[PDB]
Parts: sequence; C-alpha cells; structure tokens
Amino acid sequence: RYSKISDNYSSLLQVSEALGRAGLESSNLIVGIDFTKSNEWTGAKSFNRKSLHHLSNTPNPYEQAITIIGRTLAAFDEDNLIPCYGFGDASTHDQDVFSFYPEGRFCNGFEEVLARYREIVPQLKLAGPTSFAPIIEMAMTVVEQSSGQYHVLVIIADGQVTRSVDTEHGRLSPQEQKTVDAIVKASTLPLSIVLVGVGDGPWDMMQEFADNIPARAFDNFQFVNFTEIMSKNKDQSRKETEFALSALMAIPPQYKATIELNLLGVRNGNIPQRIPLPPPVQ
Ligand SMILES: [Mg+2]
Ligand code: NA
Repeated sequence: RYSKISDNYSSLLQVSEALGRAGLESSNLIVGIDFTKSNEWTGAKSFNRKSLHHLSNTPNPYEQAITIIGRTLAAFDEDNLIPCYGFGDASTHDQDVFSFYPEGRFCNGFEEVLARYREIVPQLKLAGPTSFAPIIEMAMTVVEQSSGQYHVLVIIADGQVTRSVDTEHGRLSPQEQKTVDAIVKASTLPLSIVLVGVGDGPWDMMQEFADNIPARAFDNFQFVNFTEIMSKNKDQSRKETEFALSALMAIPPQYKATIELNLLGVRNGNIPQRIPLPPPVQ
C-alpha cells in the first residue's frame, strides 16, 4: 500500500503538501534517540559492519531518518523548535532521558538537531537496556506543558523493547509493561508516536507487539521499519518518500482524532512531570 502511494511522490515537499491537504495544521515535533550499545553491532548487515552511530562524511541511519522526517514536517512547526532527547546511554539506561542541551533547551530546526547529535555522539557511553517509557513520558510532559498543542514524537531505535527471559510463557518485562502503559496513557493527550526502527533488528516481533497494544481512544502509535524500506530495489528519492509516507501519512487522521475527542488545546491535569537529565557531555 505505502509503495503504491509513494510511487506518485517524487519529493518530500510533495509529501508535506499532501499532509497539509489531509488536514495537518500547526504541528510540533519531539525527537528521541536510542544510544544503546547494541548500535555497535546492529549495522552488521544494514550498515556495512559499522556502528549505527558511526560518524563520517556519509549520514548514518539516525541522521538519515532525522533528515527525512525533519524536512517533511518543518513547514508545520510554527516556532521551529524541536525538543530532543537521548536514552539508553550509561547516564540514562532504561530509566531516564537526557536533553540534547542543558536546562532542556529545545533545538532550533532539524538542522540543529543533526549538528548537536554529531557533537554529542562521540562523548556518550552507550548502554541499555531498552524501554520507551521514559521518552514517551517525556513527550507527555512536553505536550502538557505546551497547554495541549499537537505533537508528533519520533523515536528512532535499533531494537524492540527489552523482553522477559520468560517471554515464551507469556510474561512481560518491566520495560514492556511500562512502555505499553505509557503508550496507553499518551492517548489521553494530543500526541502521536512514531517508532522508527533502524539497523538489523530483528524487527519481526515488533509489528506484532504494536498490534497487541490495548485499545485506545485513538490509534496513537505506529512502527516503521526504516531499514526494510531503504533496503528495497527502487529509486532513493522514492524510498525516501515511501519512508516519509509510511511514517507520517497516519498523522493527519490522528490529529483530526485529537480534535474529535477534544484533546487538542487542553491540559489533561494528570501527567507526571518528567525531568530530563542534562546531556552527559563537556
Ligand atoms: Mg539497542
Ligand atoms: Na513547535
């Protein structure tokens, strides 16, 4: 389906204009970046045996995904600010996020997200394990503090939520429990969540995990496999629009749902205030 749609989109500008015609209006963007140690080896097949966070003259998958998403959504972001957080490094493990800048100051445009990402990366100690509860909870706080303005949270990660050793017997890990609880609680706010998978994964159990999230007032969550889309045999500019559309085409209907449910522009009043850690850098 997304392939069939993207065949007719030759540029990200075309995608942006389509999002607008589909009803997307003022829209804010939050970015969360996975700094787990697994990034060192999840590029075995997908990134020529280099770390997914490897910095060079060519953009790694994080930089690629940020660029495509940022360029597609830039026109809708009236103040051009992008709250950006890391998680999964040694300073946060699966418990916290850190802000890209001290005092939680937001990036000014996706270009600054990219620049600051490159500044931060070599200074980090990569760790784990993997939970998306802290980053989703951070996004909830930002939405609440904005007085209910519509946000899209884009999480870019190289693995599924950490599973229980006893997953085969139907048991959930604390990471899974908290992450699912956060996705559900997030649906009480005007917030859309996009989990972008980069690297080798594996990702086969992710879309099953997504399918089994408890029923919510609106479908506020999607998984998109960047690796799989980019590994396809077609034009790069077409793979890029297919990724953009796969990630974002569901955003305008979700936005419309936040209006229908009257979530837009109001405070929920029951959102714990998560505090981001400072960036663990010089
Ligand atoms: Mg990982
Ligand atoms: Na904004």
